Amino acid sequence: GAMDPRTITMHKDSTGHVGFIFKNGKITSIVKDSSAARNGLLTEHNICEINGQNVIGLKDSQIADILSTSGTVVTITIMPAF
Ligand SMILES: [Cl-]
Repeated sequence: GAMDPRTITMHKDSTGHVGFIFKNGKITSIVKDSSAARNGLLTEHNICEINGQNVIGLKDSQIADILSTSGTVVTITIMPAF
């Protein structure tokens, strides 16, 4: 149902970005026309896995560094959170 996970595969743009903001593991904004926008990354969902790597229990700075250092393809598993 509503709590099935979603896998969102994005491609960094020419500036190195997939197009989102997050805080405390939770997506908070999507950049217009970005890969995040076009592949359905959602706010009010938490980041669980990036490129197959479990990121549950990691700090935002750790998530950030995984995102920045990734190759162009960035795949995120997201779940609703409360
Ligand atoms: Cl449901």
